[PDB]
Parts: sequence; C-alpha cells; structure tokens
Amino acid sequence: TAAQAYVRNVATAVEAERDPTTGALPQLPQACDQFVANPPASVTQCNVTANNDGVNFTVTAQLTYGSVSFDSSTGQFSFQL
Repeated sequence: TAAQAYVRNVATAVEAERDPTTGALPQLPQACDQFVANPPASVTQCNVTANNDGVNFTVTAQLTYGSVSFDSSTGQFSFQL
C-alpha cells in the first residue's frame, strides 16, 4: 500500500510539472525521486517514462508480487506478478 501510494503520488507530482502554456511533460525519463523524495522501503527502483503519445507517462516501481505501475493515459494501476 505504501508502494502504490508512492507511485500515485509520483504521478500527481509529474502531472504538476506539465508546462502550463503548451501542456508538454517535463524531460523524461527520470528517477521517481526527482518528483517525490523518500520512496518506501518496499520500493527497490522507480522510474517515470514518457508514453509514445507524447502526452502521457507511466510510473513504475519495482518491489523488494514484482512491480506496480500507473499509466496516466488510463488513470489506472497495473500490478505485475
């Protein structure tokens, strides 16, 4: 639950960096800690990547199930096991 919360909060923080004039995303990819400091102990590695549509992004955290993702293009979490 901490890891999922962190992922969603990173996604909020990335969305908050969208250019207010053009709607363009910040420069990606980046470590999640460039958006939200102090990931939980359950998160091993976390990154944010730009989706091919040039508008949306995906936040992915590897845990040590395997990883949890959030895709702004769907507004949904995905979990990989």
